[PDB]
Amino acid sequence: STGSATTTPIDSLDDAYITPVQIGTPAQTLNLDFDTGSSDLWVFSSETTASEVDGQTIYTPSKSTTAKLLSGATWSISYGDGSSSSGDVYTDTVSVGGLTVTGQAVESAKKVSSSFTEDSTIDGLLGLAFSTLNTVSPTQQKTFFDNAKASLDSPVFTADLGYHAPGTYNFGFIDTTAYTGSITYTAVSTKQGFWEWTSTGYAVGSGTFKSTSIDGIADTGTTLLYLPATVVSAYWAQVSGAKSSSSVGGYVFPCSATLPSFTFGVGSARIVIPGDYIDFGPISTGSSSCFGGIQSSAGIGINIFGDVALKAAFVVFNGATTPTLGFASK
Repeated sequence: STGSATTTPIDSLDDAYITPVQIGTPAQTLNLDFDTGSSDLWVFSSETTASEVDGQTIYTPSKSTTAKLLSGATWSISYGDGSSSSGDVYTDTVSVGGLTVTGQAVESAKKVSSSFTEDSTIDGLLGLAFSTLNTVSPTQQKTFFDNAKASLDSPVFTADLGYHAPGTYNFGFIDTTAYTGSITYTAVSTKQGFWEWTSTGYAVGSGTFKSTSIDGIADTGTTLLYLPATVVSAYWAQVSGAKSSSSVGGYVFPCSATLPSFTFGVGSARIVIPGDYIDFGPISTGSSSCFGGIQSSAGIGINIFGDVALKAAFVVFNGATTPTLGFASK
């Protein structure tokens, strides 16, 4: 089997991407944030504290003839941005782009933090990291991908995120029309539960490539590109007037600037992030200070190849017995 679904930016900045997901019988369609940096499929629901729901579409398990309470199971997650959610668990039928999993753990939120409430466009998350990170207790649950894997034509999914445009998540096949040139595959460590890999270096604009190993994670659920302070300083030094602002929370730059591109290495291959992808717009409405899309990972504890990086590539998440990651230009 295979599945193919369109993923759509939630706003004009590509702050996140939502993908429609069918849950239950009859189907209830919710727009979920597919997150290769976590491993829980959780939704706003009829059980979510009413004051914490503000415009989201909710899952109502009592209206699904295939829903079953997973008795005694609870979940609780905290994300790198400080947001969180928790609740109880149902199993139900879940379909993405025509690919159906029966008995999927659907984690129903009783509580969500303010950032979730305030984002009316995201109805929940669909985790695509390794199932070892799943938070359900006392019986850990599998991701949608892990449940689907054996039925897939090939044990893979691909992320093809758009810049200020829709893109695609495919399951079970590699669309050879969706990228240019060849796909370069690189080793993955699953030791921390992430799609963790090592970039071979970087370049800023038309500058020379610096060969240096940068360990980090491919994370579709993180907006920006978080890299070591040395790398990030080298980038922003090429933008007149750019500076790190502790009050704003990262590098800002004059909105009048033209940003240079940023290249990252994948083995001997190179992925080029155009300068425009690194512009996250005014820090507040009407400001002439703009927020940068490349930020320091110092104090995160890990480097993150988030959407800024991934949307410059066609990305293969290869879930074979020994997982790997592939990157192609597009």
